[PDB]
Amino acid sequence: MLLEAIFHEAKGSYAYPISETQLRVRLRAKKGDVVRCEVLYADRYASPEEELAHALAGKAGSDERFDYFEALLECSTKRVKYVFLLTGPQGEAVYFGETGFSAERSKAGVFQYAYIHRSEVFTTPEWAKEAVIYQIFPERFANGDPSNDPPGTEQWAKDARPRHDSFYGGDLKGVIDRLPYLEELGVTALYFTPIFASPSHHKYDTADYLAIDPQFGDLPTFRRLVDEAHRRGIKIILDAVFNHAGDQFFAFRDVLQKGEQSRYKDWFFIEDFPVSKTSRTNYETFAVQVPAMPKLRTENPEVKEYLFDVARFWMEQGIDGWRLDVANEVDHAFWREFRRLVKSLNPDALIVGEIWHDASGWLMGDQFDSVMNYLFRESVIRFFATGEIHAERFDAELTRARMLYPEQAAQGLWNLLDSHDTERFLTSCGGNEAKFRLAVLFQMTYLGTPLIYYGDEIGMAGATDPDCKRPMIWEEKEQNRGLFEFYKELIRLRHRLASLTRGNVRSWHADKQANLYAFVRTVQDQHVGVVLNNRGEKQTVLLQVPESGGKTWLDCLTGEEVHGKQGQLKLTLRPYQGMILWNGR
Amino acid sequence: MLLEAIFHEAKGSYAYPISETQLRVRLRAKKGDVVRCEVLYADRYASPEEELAHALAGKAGSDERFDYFEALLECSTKRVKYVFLLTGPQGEAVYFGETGFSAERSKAGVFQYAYIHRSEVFTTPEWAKEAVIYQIFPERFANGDPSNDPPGTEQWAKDARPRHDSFYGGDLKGVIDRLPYLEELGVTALYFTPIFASPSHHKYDTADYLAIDPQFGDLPTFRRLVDEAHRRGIKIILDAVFNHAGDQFFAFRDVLQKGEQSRYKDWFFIEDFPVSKTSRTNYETFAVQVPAMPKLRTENPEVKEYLFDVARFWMEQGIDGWRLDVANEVDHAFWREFRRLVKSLNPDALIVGEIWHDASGWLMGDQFDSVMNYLFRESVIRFFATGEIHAERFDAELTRARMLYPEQAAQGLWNLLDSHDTERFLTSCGGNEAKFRLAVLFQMTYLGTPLIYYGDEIGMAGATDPDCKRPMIWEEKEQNRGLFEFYKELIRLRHRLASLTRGNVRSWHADKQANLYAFVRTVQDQHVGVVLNNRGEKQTVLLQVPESGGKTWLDCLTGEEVHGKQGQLKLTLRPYQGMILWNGR
Ligand SMILES: [Ca+2]
Ligand SMILES: [Ca+2]
Repeated sequence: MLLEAIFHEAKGSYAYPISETQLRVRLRAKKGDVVRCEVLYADRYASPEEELAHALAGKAGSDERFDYFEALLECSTKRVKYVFLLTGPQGEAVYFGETGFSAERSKAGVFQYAYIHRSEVFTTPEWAKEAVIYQIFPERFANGDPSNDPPGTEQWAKDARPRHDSFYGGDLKGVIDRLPYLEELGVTALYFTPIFASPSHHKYDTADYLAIDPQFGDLPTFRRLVDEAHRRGIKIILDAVFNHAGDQFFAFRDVLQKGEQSRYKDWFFIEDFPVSKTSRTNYETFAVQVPAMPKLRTENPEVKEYLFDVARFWMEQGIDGWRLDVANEVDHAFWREFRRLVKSLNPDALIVGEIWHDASGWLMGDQFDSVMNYLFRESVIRFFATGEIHAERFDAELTRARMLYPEQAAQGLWNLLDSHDTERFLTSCGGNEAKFRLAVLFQMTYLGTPLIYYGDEIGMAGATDPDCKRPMIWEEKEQNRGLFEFYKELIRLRHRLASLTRGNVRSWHADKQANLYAFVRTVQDQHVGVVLNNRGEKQTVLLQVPESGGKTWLDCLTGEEVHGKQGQLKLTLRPYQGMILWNGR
Repeated sequence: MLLEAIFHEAKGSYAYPISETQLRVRLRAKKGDVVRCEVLYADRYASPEEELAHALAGKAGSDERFDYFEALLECSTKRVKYVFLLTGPQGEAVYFGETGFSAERSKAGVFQYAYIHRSEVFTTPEWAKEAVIYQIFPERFANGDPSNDPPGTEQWAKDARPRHDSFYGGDLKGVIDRLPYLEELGVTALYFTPIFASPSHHKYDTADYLAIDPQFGDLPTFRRLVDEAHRRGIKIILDAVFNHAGDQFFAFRDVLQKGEQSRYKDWFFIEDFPVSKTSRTNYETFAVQVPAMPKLRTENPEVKEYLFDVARFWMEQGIDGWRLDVANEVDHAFWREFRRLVKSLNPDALIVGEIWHDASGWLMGDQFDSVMNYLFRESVIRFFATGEIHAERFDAELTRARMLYPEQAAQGLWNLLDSHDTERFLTSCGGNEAKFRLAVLFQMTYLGTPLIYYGDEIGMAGATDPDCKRPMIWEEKEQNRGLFEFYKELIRLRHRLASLTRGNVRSWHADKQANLYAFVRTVQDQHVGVVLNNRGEKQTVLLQVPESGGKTWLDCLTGEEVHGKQGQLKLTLRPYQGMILWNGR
């Protein structure tokens, strides 16, 4: 077979513990190029003469080019060596080891997992596992306190069309006054973009990390929100921008004054002195030449201790987690220590970085708990919105990413359909609710934490930034209640069905022609099949269904009881209709 | 080409900064599949309408199945986003990026390397970059103080055939007296095995990590050795065990004598009581059924602190490095923190662990500086000793292991030929000095830190443990001064030719027939073509040498002056003769 395509590494996303005594091993190989992959393992210090323990690695799923096999090494010694046995199509065999490939087991070698220390087991907040985050763009959510509105605030209307310099008054107070709504919907957590003291409209150039920006509120009001939120079963998540600071930050303001005389010169990245200039800057900033944003030297202990203090403060205020802004741009050590600090104060405080590329490095279990799933979104966009890729590609894209990181991460990844940095998904769907809906039914049933962008629940609309930041629609006569209900129910099902939150995924059906995709969520003896007919015509399809997994499901959405007849299950989906079948166990 | 063979990642040994503004990148492929590999890159925040820089990745080498390309990226902004351009035999142009492979650059996405932090540039001590260690098993090296000689010691004779529990009285005072010997040899640091107070013949079950064993010496005696060695250009590298303790350790005692009533019960891995018995373990130990070695719970903040205290002390005595056994069976967080500590007391403290399998997760730069290059020994122990493998294979086994880690790690790897655990290399050669020499020659010109086992520099032969620990031959008469002066001259050269210590490695010639392997060490403009003639015959091979690298070389071993013609170099080598050609630059 093709051995230069087979891959595995006794670490990272291919080898990791799930329990102190259980190791997860994965193997990659060319699609179809392999048919049977078994794992022969035994304690590292065991006699070579002894018999190795066998382990079967099922095909966890495949993508555009690879097949993925996954097993589960049961280890009592907490230490284990293991070699693969790969059987191909024609029936040929080969051993895969650290040493290399060989027909003989000996010359194959053997991979090794040093030791499984409980402290290196990827562990995340249990609640986070089954939760629904809701992104709040404060400025445009709800204006509850007029007295704190910035000068020149445009009236709050539905037919308003926002501009980079527009303002509507959105503030914390408002968030509270609306909690009942947020609760009704079922969100269990709120994600707040930057709400710290800042002079700009974007508030990404922090001025005071220890104070809530005026237009939004104050410590008293925040504490209140937190509590009023907490009692209503909603958690708070604050956006931390530790990478760069604002050109007003006390520490940076001094540098701009005392120059090299300030005990803060090495808190930032400066070169040619003195420190100032028009549109030119001798100090490093966020992105390319952004004066109002001096990169913070998170490597310097001082610069670390401050940020950490900032964490402590707000930690005490009662928040439930952090959303790292531009995290991949800050030394890993900072992050490693940040987690530790955050976790000692609150073991359930979630930590979510924002990287726009293979986040594997921060997702080993010692840094962040998860990252925004830009990939999930892209796949979503091109499959339900633009129709650029067909169900087969959609399956591959989805499958490739799942394998990218350890399950622990995989399962926590924040799946958004959009953001303040992108156009509304409805708009992406060219105004077609049907598509929109199906997309939601998928986000709401797929692997990974659901993130709803404020508005989308009642069908708001809008082009790219800042058109995606229109003010929240509050008039019932002007809201999409039918949608709101659709969400409510999906959100509920996600709580009633455990498979959907704590279950794995495995592709069920894919048709590039019919353009229909289906996956299954499995946990213990349960089971939940999701069928999606991504088309504008009525279609019927036959899906493989062995009695071992049951022969009668229930469309949790319509109540229709579908019955299976000899491994097959006939299904007739309406345009852009989605089915959520529950086996019963 | 087989795209499922190509592999790369923006981390580990495939993406790492050699400096704060330079990112080394490595690409893997099927041997032969790729012919040309170029890297297109620009700042992470660069504009798409902007131009892309270029970097020609040259075939850094090639093992049994893969081809490895390498390219150094110059990033001033410290933010790089790149994409590969591969080209196969048929000139097919395919780009490789984070998204995947495509004949369209854009459609191929692009790899990204977040940010280059100076604190994350694998940094090792300068002195270690060109040192030559000398393993000392204090028991059988020099007995300078008989006042410590344990009752039952034997006679120091050339014919002494040690036994599994023999005694020779060797101690530290002997290491001091005999220093003029080492200095002469040319060594630059000594590596001792466990020398901490312990009740055993191997002392791997430490009793007091705070004092020398009674039979070896004491604090005063130790210091004296340190200062004396230091004023001779020799450094001290102690071997400490932090994975487990001895059964007599002050803490474990309390436990084996106060069940769960022990204020140290969480300092070990205990399942139940009674605490112990012969042939019974109620606690975890190194390997299986080894009561003497009770694993330490390095995860415990207290157990960690103590070990650190042990470090601190011995580091204040003036040591310069640590050699850690079973380093892989102790959590990362420990090592990360241990490195940070040590480095704060002495920026030039070397930290080397012992891992008998891929050690990448420990050689990222935040933990160990290097490991014992066991891959090297095996490849050497078969090419010059037994002859199980031919030159081609050799070349491969090297080129492979080499690529395991980043360049800063591969470069400090301790290349041993034998050790206190194996048989002496001469004995692996069946007493054949001819072969041995070449080996030494290679081991002394190849990439990585040369480690010399006590005695092997004068011929000292011997079978596997405990026959590898024969009493050091001190009677000049009964010594192979011929080898001694051979070793010495080699050391001198490696200290004169930058390339040999701080240079990269690339194969020059590898012929399965003649069985002649020749490699080249390089730095800036210097070159050291080393040619190895591994055959009992006087073979003559041709070497490809473009007039760019030079036209005239010099064999530093003999002084002969060879010349290249029209990009061709004819050399006549003798049976097992080593040549070290310097391009005179
Ligand atoms: Ca307001
Ligand atoms: Ca003695």
